[PDB]
Amino acid sequence: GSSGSSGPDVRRDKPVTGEQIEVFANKLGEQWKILAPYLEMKDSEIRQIECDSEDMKMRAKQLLVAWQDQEGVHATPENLINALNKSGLSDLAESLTNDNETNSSGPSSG
Repeated sequence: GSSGSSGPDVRRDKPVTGEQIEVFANKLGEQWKILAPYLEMKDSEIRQIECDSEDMKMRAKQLLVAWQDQEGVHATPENLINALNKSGLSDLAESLTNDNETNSSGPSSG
């Protein structure tokens, strides 16, 4: 194939969108219940989402959505990541943030 991957270089600048949400959800998984108490949601909601959808992915999405429709344009990934951290979801944070594994570029040192 090939390794190109087009697109601009922007991060933690705009509020997550359906494009990211869906993605996030998958990442979230069952952690939607760990980010719920960290997203400043309502207990009822948690109980709702759970009912709304049985699957985890869905439940996660539903949350992200509500969390997205909650904060509004303030629904950024960096803000979510921050929570993930304290939420002890370093995985997600690291995932979203996605800095690198071993080598990325490192433009000289100094």
